[PDB]
Amino acid sequence: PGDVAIIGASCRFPGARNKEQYWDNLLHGREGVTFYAKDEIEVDETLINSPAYVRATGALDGYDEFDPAVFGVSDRMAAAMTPEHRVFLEASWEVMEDASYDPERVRGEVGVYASTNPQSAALYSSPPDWVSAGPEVMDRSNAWLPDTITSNVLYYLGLTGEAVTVTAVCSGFHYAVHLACQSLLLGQTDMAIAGGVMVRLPQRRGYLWEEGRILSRDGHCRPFDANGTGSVLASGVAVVLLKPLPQAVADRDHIYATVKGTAINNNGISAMAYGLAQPERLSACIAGAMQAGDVAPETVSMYEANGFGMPITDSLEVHAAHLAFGKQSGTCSIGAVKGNIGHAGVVAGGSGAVKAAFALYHRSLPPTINLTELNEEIDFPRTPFVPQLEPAAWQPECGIRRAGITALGGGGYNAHLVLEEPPRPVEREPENRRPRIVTLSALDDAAVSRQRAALSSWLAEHSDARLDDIAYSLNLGRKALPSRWAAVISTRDELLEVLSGDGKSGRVSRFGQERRADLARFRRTEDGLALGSGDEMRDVQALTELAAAWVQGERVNFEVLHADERSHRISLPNYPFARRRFWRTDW
Amino acid sequence: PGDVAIIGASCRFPGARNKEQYWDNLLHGREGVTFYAKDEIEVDETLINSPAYVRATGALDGYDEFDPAVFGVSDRMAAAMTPEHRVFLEASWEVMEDASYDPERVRGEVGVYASTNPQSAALYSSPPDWVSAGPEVMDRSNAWLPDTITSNVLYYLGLTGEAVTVTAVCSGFHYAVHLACQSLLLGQTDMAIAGGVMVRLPQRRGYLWEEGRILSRDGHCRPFDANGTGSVLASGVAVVLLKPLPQAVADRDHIYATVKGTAINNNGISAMAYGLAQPERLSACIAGAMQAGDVAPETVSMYEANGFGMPITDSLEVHAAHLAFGKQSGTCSIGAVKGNIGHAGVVAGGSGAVKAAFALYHRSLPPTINLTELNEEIDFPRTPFVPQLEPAAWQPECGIRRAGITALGGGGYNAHLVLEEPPRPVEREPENRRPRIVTLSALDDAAVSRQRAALSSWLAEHSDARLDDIAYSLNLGRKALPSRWAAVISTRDELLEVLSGDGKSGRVSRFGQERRADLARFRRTEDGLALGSGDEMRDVQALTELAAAWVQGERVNFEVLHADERSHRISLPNYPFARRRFWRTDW
Ligand SMILES: [K+]
Ligand SMILES: [K+]
Repeated sequence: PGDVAIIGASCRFPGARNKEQYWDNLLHGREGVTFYAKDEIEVDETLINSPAYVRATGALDGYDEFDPAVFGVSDRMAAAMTPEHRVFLEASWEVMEDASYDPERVRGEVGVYASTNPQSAALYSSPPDWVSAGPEVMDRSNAWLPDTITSNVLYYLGLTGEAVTVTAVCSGFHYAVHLACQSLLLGQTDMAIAGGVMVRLPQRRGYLWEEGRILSRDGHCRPFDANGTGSVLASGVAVVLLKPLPQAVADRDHIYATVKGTAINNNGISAMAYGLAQPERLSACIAGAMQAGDVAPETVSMYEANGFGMPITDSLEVHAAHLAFGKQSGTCSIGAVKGNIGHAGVVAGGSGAVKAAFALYHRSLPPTINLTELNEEIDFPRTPFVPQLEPAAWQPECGIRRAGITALGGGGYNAHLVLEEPPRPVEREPENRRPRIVTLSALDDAAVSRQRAALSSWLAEHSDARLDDIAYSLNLGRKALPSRWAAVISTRDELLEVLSGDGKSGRVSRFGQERRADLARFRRTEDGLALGSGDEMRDVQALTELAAAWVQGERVNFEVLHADERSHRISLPNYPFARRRFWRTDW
Repeated sequence: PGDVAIIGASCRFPGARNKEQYWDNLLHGREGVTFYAKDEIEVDETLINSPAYVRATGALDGYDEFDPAVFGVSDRMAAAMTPEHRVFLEASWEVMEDASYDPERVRGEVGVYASTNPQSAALYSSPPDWVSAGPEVMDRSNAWLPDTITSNVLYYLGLTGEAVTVTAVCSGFHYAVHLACQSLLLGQTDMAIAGGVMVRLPQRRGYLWEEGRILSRDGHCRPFDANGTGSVLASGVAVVLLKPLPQAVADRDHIYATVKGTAINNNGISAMAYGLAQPERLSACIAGAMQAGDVAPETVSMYEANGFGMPITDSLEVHAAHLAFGKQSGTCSIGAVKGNIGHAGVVAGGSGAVKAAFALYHRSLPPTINLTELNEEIDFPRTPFVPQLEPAAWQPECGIRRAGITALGGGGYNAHLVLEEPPRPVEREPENRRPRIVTLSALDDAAVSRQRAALSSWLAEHSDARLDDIAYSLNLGRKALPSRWAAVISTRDELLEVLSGDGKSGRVSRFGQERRADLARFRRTEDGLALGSGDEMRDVQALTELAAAWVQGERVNFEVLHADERSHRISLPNYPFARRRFWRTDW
């Protein structure tokens, strides 16, 4: 094998609070940069009136919001945690939900590899003082140190494995995915959480334009444009769940795309100015990634570029990509997502990787925006690359869909990873009509009601989703939380009816109001309560009593319920986090 | 009836390390602003390449230099003290020396009134933490708090009295002089140290030009000029020693000028933009100061203005002064010293007051520089004021020389003080030719040699200085320090010869090496050793043994040595401070 599957994803970007909102924005060519009036910016009093100050930024909505009760975190600790700690932790929870894996029931080793910006931690609060070694000191250290961005995931999700934090400037996301795959291919872990986080402080802030530098003169990012003047600074987060491809296919996971190869290197002594791609070192990086995945440049029909929007930086990157593709490669779609959202720093490579992964999944090519006058110096007809001006269906003459994503940063950091479309979906056996248990749990009743509203809305969106996959994913892919709700249904239409309204019109809901469940009916197993016979697991009354016992707070062995069928994990709505704002008051 | 004499002065400004250098620069119309290359500024990385950044400032040479051993300060404490603490402490030492008063032997109550910029301390180091009450905590507080800028002077100079620190933005010097004079007129103190200190941090730094604001566009300050765009930021220190006029004449002090009146008020609800003078409030301040000293505007022939260099602010200030002078005032010379050095913040009013005092003392009017096109909007021929374009002798038709100095600041702070030339000198009796004792002491032997070189150089410049004044000032105006030197001479030429070379060619020096002084020859007084008879005080051998006893470290009553003659205190060189560099290393 040596291929790594992306079985779950979670991200937040300017103008997008989730991946579905992110993909919909890329499809319609929307811009997520925010423009402010002078009074809306409450910092930079010395610069706000300068003619060179641009009141534009890529804002991250809810950078200060967190739901500590879901993770078991105290309010004091939530304020002590840097925004990058909270945002990445909340995204790791969501990436596990998107893959339908309950961390409490994960039997293998999970690695957490993430990249973070230490400049953000240094601006949020003063660092820990290690003059004493009390427990409150350890709490303050775990809230501030970049080293514990990955450790806190292992602790607060209940996972066991290894945690590694890397700091790689603007290539952070790729370096995390690169290192995560080494862990998987060497067999040290079974699946891996990999990603990056960037929260710029102060958040609501502009920047200062200087002639010839990477920052834009008008606040617009125009990649590959002749009139491009640079990019905008942005914040975001992107996390993916990684798993070896043969194991992901065997376990009937939900696969967005596969990672064929990754490669990293540094410009070293052959250094450039910031944003300038050195042709020899970057091309060696791109070629090494394709060599690692055994993909030929003829087969890559999408190239997601770094693309600041500077004529000189775009020319050096397209030339470096040209050296790696060769002459005989053919034609390839080129684009830069920074035109949509700006430069997201640590996670800038993640926005491009997430764009490429979803492009392979939906077999669609999103456009590159703010492109009106093509850069004549890049001479695109003499290169394999064609700027994606319009959205288009992805139907390559090659026969296979493969994409390459590049991340450039300061300090000479280079990185490139090559993705392939997921395996073709297998032929499914016809769905058996039988009563099934569906479950929803959160911390309080209001959050469960939001889960019911989100699921009924989701059912309208995805009319081709099978009912046996929904129940398998909800029952085996979500953590059992205190406030619980369940129903016993046989069709998709019955599911929509029980979810509607207050949710109490269902068979299980009326059972819980009348009497408590009789536990002598069930057999206790190592994983919880189970039904006494195989014939019992197809009786509506037996399934109804078991679900009510679960709603009452008992632990149920959901594995033995789905042992007879080979269902698939699917992507369902995430937890509806109640987002209170947390910010430190003492420096 | 309430006149206060300026009997000592000390200052440092851009381009001047002492008051003699400052007056000489004003006389020749020199500019003390410094211009830097981009690489010479090691701060403001984000602004250094902006087209609006002006690499100009009024630097204070040696802002980080200090000689803590002379004050009894430890090296640890010298690094803990803010630069404003050290600069003001060193200037207070110099101002007592300039007036020829030894703080150990001052019999009265001395008040120390100063103004400081608390923003500098907040940038130099983190503030003290009061979680405990140990002596090391108190040392850190005394090193950081602005309240102890004045207290440390009382403690380290050996004075007893009262200390008051005020913070009055750009009117700081005037408010200190105002409060000092109230202390004297109410009899709370016998003499007062008054001044201010301004050390801008970071020191070597430019500024950002913004159109229509107070900062200059080219780095030059052009007061009353039609093409003026503002001023430059400057650092400095200015301290004066104040004493009631009748007492200063009775003690034969050296009087630069006298303070006739002072007045303060605030713009209040009648507020303006920064630097803009409200005519009604500022004129009331100017008129109130002249009313306090019982001086009529017809008698004021010099007006030292605030003078930023902006056409609108210069026009409003000249209008306010016109309202206070009336129509029948006559003619008056107007100038603004900010053209020479820039805006010195807390001590900005000090630069003008010191310029006016030396103008009154030397009977000269220094020019206003950078003035090529007069502001037609002010209409100077229709006002009593005439811009002093060239240096000129001060011979007013009024008959008396009086000056008014105005200080404007942010927050609406206004201040104005009126000075008069010193009293006419009395007729001196011819100098008796007799042997006299002259003394020099410092902290180490190398500093004493610098004192001898400084004293011999001074003798060439001031050939009209009487020897009985020189000995009286050296013997009664300097602190007795461990490394000592003395000589017994009768003429100025004998003084020049013994000071020359290694300084060991005198009878006192040859006496100390051969034999020790026999103290039984002398009589003990409450203030030290004295000679047994009046006839002995004219014997060379008796005076030589007494001087040698002092060099060996004994305490000598110098009051009784000069009791028979009425000598005068004169201005002699200051201590040659060995200036080691001190800066904090931990925030
Ligand atoms: K008043
Ligand atoms: K005796």
